[PDB]
Amino acid sequence: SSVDQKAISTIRLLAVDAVAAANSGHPGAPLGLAPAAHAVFKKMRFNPKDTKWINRDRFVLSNGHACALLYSMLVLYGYDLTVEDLKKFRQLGSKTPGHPENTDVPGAEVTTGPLGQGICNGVGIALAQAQFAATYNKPDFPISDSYTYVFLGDGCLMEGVSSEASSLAGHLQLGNLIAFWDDNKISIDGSTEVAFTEDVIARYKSYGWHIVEVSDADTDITAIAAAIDEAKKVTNKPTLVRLTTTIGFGSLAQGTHGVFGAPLKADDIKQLKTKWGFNPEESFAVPAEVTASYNEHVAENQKIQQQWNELFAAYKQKYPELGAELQRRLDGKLPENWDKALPVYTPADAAVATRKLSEIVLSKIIPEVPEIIGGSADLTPSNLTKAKGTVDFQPAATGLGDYSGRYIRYGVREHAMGAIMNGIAAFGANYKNYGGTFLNFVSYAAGAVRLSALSEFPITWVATHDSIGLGEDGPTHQPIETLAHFRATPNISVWRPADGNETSAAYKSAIESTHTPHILALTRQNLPQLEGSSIEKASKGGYTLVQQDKADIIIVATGSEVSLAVDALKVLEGQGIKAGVVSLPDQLTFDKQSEEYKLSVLPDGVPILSVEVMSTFGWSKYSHQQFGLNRFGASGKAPEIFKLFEFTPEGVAERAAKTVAFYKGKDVVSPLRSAF
Amino acid sequence: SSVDQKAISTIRLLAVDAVAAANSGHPGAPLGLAPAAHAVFKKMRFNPKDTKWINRDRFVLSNGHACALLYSMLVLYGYDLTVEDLKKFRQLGSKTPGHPENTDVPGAEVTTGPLGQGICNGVGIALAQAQFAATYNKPDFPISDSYTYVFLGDGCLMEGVSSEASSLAGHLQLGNLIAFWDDNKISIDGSTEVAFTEDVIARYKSYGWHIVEVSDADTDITAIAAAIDEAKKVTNKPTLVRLTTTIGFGSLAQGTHGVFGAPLKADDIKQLKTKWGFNPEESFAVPAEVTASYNEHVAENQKIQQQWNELFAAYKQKYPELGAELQRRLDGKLPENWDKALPVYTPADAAVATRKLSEIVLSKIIPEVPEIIGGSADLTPSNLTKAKGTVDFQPAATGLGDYSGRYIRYGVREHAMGAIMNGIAAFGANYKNYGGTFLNFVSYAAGAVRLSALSEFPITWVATHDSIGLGEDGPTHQPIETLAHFRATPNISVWRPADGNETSAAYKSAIESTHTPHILALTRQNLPQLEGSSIEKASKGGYTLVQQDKADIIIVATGSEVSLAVDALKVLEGQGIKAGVVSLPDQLTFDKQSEEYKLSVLPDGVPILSVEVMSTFGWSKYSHQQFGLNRFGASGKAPEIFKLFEFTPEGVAERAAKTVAFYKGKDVVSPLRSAF
Repeated sequence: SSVDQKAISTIRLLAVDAVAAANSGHPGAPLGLAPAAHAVFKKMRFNPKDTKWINRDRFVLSNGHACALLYSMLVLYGYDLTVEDLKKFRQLGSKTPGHPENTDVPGAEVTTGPLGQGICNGVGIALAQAQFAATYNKPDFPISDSYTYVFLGDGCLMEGVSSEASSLAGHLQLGNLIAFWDDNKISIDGSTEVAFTEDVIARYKSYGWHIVEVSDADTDITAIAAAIDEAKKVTNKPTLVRLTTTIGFGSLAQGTHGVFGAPLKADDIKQLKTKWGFNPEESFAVPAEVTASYNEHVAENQKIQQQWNELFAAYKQKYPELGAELQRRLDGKLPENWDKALPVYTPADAAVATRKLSEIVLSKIIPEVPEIIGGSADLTPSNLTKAKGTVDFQPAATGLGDYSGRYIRYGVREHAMGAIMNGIAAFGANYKNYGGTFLNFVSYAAGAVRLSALSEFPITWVATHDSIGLGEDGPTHQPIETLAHFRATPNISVWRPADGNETSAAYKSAIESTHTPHILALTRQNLPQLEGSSIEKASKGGYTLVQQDKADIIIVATGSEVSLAVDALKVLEGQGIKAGVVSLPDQLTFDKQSEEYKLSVLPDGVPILSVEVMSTFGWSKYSHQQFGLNRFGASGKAPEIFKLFEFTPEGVAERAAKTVAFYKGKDVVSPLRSAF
Repeated sequence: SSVDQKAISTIRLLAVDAVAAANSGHPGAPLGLAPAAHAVFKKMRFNPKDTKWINRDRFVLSNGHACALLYSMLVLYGYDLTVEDLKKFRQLGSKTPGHPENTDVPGAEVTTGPLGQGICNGVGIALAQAQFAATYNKPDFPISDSYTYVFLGDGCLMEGVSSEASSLAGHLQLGNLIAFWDDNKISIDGSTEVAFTEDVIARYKSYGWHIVEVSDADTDITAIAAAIDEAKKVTNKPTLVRLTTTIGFGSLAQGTHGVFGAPLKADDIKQLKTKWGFNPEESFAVPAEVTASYNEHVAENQKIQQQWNELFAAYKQKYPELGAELQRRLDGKLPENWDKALPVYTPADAAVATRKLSEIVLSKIIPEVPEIIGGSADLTPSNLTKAKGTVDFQPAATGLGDYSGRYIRYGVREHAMGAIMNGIAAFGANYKNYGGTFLNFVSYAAGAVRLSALSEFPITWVATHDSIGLGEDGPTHQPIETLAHFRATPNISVWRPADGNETSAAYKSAIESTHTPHILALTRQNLPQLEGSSIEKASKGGYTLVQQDKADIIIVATGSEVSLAVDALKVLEGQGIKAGVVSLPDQLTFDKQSEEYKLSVLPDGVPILSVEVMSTFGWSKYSHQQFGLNRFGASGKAPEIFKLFEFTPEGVAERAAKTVAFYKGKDVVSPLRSAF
């Protein structure tokens, strides 16, 4: 009744006033979605004073431009966000950025705005919840029973990533996912009649979703609440709730593209306030009756969490081992000495492709670290499959797996895999999750990968077939630019291990990570075990593999090119040139080491040549001269392609000799030195 | 009857024998799709001796791994591809690469393999055909009436890019598009029951496609032909033909994932040959009766082209101006002196954002160059809209445009826009087409962008809001890595114009291009017109803006940072430091200039500092020290963000002074010098 209507008006006007203060941002969807936001938050279980309660319901604003709405909800419910923060919407350094960021905004589960991402993140939160519940729940112990609520608009529904994730979520029968479509006939691009005339509901039925339609979502909060109740009864399908709204509801300019993405006029804001019973002379008003009503819901939710804490204590008594495991995960700690399961190799061991070494690592650590789950997309089972002793993550109704399973069959859906991985990480409970594909097609998921970095999520791409070393599939499949792209993105560890020990170091980093996504670039072709490699040294990101105190040159290399550098060293010896070799399996980890450590690897006074069979971009950080591949590849047997491009011991040696000659009579300082 | 069955067996066995010779590749889909390929090619109009006939039907193999099938068709029809080339499938340097490449394979319209791309390319070929026909056809002059036939598999149907393009193609009522789904219950990832249980047909109906189902596509070529006839009657919908096939049909391992992507066993190939009436001891057999039957179809198609040539001659007589325009386009030539329409500016003109300058260029050149069409995705109309005097490309039935229109409303579909642009370019007829979005979300289309480069297509991204200069939308929207990514990709011109004259040079390059895709990185914020800029100098990619014969330092910059460098020069003068300024609007164009020209811009004997407000990757090609932004951005007013990161005249000057001091007493040679 009346306090609910007052709350809705309060939300609407807080959002409009925030946009007005910034003179920037998006008032239309906040106005249109305030009734639904009020109704959904009243059904959600959450604690503003404990944003990490593991059995909270999660909310995701996929239409992230509408974040003045989210911030208004968080303020009204007493999260660590205030009206003073709302006044600083879109202002440098504020807690209310123009699109919501999980690192900066209390109560933002994920970073959204780039369209399509949030709904996929919601799929991942729901996937994680189902896996977590299957792992821990017991009779009389509903440790995990929470829902995932997502708001999304027409823009998200046009982005292909959301189609991928929605097809998969329907297949996975994710009944605790409840998404709400803001059916307002507008996107950033304009009216939907211009480019978006598909039958959305028919499409979602084709994916196996349940549908509820709310024809008057501008006012009918009773029907929105009833739609949630209906969705909760359908336990084997995700639900799409069609919210037919007027964008900018209440504005003089309601129902037009003009209210999508620009501040309202001042006189429009005045008439909004007067017709909803607010003072047109006042901004950022919060009626105390609204606060009281919201506080009551918080207090009830806090009593639910208090009871959950007692359930968890009783669970530890009845299921001591599972309880201790759950506690450890909620504390953010891996199993003690888990890394003793990492395989270790010697130079007497056989050559192995780093793809195969990686799969061996996973097979050893998955049984020991329950919070590891993962999967693959656009990749044959022979290139990655589940660890022996596990099953696929599937609804049991299919007969193909169980929600307790550990390996996700993403289908040919790289981009959704990337965004779903972000949602699994966002769930919490120490999930360390991975996704396998070919390195060249990690690029299909760039939108999500960048968000892994910005969101500080410890996700891992298992990215095989890293180079021309894959051979016959040819230039359509062979990375050139890919490592440069991701190394140039802030906060991405890009491991390119050369051998067995380096591959174990790469996984130690990826699994221990709490704030940095990892990409592991792995080979189709076999590589030798290196003399001088170890987990310890490779864990520094870069290390001296072959030390030469009288070096004429140092060759720095990664991955498959480290063995090439070692072979080139022998050719150079016959030419009277003494070389050292540095292996640089992760540039980010190396960069984070001390200046003195880094200089011990890349000293002053000696020319340094890099060797890596893809783009030379970035390599001047570490080298004076760069031997790389800055053209597309070729379709043939891999050794013949390496020969064609002179990535041979003799070709490296020739360039090393030319490098020595180029610096004769010159003073050479480490590439690590800088003017500023 | 019998020759048709023999042809199908011939196709199947050529494909299997090609895979066998390579001991690599994909026999399953060629076996399953040979009946459909035979039926479709028999309905297609094409000339193996003139692959560029503008009224040919086009074929696209979206499931590009199946290319042994395509190559077999091209060989049998007498394209410039032989059995000897088939024997060299997947061999270094051959005309039969492991995935088809338009640059290397006669009769390959586009480069496919990366899943989802080809169907989107087909949408673009069909879009171009509709626009072309609307522009040129007249009563009794069907200059353009061709169809676009696409084969695609389950993998393509899972990739989100194909959903985007299929939604849009349905909206656009593209009745000359006929796609065929290889419904074989397999993808690269395994059986479709595992991850792909959606109702594909219901989804395609929701997009507005027509459906024809062929339940026995292993044998029923009569029904496949009838499906094509049915599709041609439905002139206002694209058609999806469901081909229910057995992957690997005929193999001992038919209907299993094992035949998807590995060579068959030798004994399996023997039994295939014997049961189809071939000699199991023989490989690469081509029965002369098959050749005769295919030659008859070629001869009929050549008579159709001969009549088309006479129609075109009669068209030139009746419609002299349109006929001459069409001839010019088919000759690959732009209008004479078209570039006189490019806007020119002086330093007395007002400051303008390069986004606005770009839109002004388009508004002036679109009316003068009929082969320019383009559109936008995920971008408000205020940031890009159609040129004044044109209409949107829409089916007239909608009332929202016409097929003669010039501006495509792609919706929020960046990746499909990128792949559709490739298809428009592939159509030919000198189409110079563009697609607008925010630079940060060009990354959503990386799969297609890379293929623009590999395919050598002259497409153009109009990529606004290039940096932290966009301000309040914040780090989710602000590029950091994006230019480095695309500059590191072979064959991409990445223009970052600083002012009006540079923006005109960028368009001169983009429109004149025949083999190189362009990305134009453009500003939200206003920039001054520069003293020293011109179309002539900027057309060199890099040029000396401010020459200083006694320079202590040269500052090289792009885009918004050129004006910053000029302001820093004045600060430095007060510190007793003399600087020159270089503007580097396109690194690729610059790299292609003569060594002497490049050294005149970046000489020996002077320290060089780069300034660009994003990643420093690549910049060591042109500079000794680099001032960039290697962290994510911020949400606030843009000038405050620049100040925060010290991209100010004083901050640049400080780093320039430190650079001068760092090189005191050192011998400095141009960054352009190399040891090899």
